[PDB]
Amino acid sequence: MISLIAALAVDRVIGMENAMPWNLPADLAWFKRNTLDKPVIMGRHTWESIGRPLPGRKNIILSSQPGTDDRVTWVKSVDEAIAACGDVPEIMVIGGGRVYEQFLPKAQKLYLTHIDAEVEGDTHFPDYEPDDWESVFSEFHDADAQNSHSYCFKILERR
Amino acid sequence: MISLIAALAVDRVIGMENAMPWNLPADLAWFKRNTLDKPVIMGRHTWESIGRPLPGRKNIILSSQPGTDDRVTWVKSVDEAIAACGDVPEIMVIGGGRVYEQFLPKAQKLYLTHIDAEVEGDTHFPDYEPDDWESVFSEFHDADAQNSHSYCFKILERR
Ligand SMILES: CN(Cc1cnc2nc(N)nc(N)c2n1)c1ccc(C(=O)N[C@@H](CCC(=O)O)C(=O)O)cc1
Ligand SMILES: CN(Cc1cnc2nc(N)nc(N)c2n1)c1ccc(C(=O)N[C@@H](CCC(=O)O)C(=O)O)cc1
Ligand SMILES: [Ca+2]
Ligand SMILES: [Cl-]
Ligand SMILES: [Cl-]
Repeated sequence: MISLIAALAVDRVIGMENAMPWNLPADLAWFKRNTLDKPVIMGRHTWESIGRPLPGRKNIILSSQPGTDDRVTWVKSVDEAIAACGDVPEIMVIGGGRVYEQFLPKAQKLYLTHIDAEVEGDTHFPDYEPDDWESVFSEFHDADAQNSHSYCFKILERR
Repeated sequence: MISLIAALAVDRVIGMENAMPWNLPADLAWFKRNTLDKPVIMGRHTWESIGRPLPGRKNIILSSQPGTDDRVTWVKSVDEAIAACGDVPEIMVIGGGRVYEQFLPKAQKLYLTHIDAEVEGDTHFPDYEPDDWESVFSEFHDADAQNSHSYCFKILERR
């Protein structure tokens, strides 16, 4: 089962290359709880933004360029990223844009962090008709001393 | 001697009601570099924002209210925060606003991070007289894959 996880600003703006203008350790904890122990698919700008392999996860990099690092699996296509994963029950695709675009039609679940931030951007999360998907979980949180902005956690299941 | 270390958005903004909306790991590695093995003074609201005691430095909390944690030294005056530091060549003030205001006139050195972020803030760094300080180091950097905004590092020494 392929799942997408993403953190979206207002209008569905996503990162392109530079780090997003927010501080949300609570989203990073939600990211780790829901990816640990699973294989992760990412694109190359995602890679470098992390800057190291995620521990306790199988790191798969889908790119046309080439394997700088030995600690991660370098794949050139959709299908080879799929296979690199094995027979697991849940595959996490963690971004960026292009990567989302390519896995979504294949995807069964959406983990989304909806953040109350107005950011300028070219890239947006692919359009998904929330009518072809069921909200299974929704929880809002207010900004605080550690979290820069309000946020919403959401789980959607492809109906 | 005493030194102040601060991050400042445009117009000298140093604090919002919630977490600052930037992600600047560069700034934290500059902060640790410059504060390691020195005593740090802070106010309470900065302590609660860090979450724990900073590693490798002596933690001083400047507060009229009494202590919640055994791992740090709590002080109720500027002169007991000094005395508690001992015989160290340089004492680090770390914020927030009112702490910097009390310590300003005693400070000999400023380690400043200028961030190109336009934010409404709560608290501001005190107004200093720029003709009274000499820049002895400047370094600019653009936003990147890990840092949300451009910034510049400066050290100023009192003329
Ligand atoms: C830039 N990047 C991509 C990233 C960031 N937040 C997202 N948030 C969501 N919800 N979804 C994504 N796909 C997402 N991806 C990062 C950067 C750091 C960490 C990381 O350091 N995560 C630690 C948890 C935090 C910490 O160790 O400092 C983890 O083990 O997963 C993860 C992703
Ligand atoms: C809210 N806070 C106050 C803070 C933040 N940025 C600053 N930036 C500067 N230049 N000056 C300050 N006084 C400043 N103060 C923080 C929060 C986290 C850390 C912190 O975790 N720092 C690690 C470095 C980062 C990593 O190891 O997570 C450390 O050893 O100093 C320090 C200060
Ligand atoms: Ca100079
Ligand atoms: Cl990417
Ligand atoms: Cl404070």
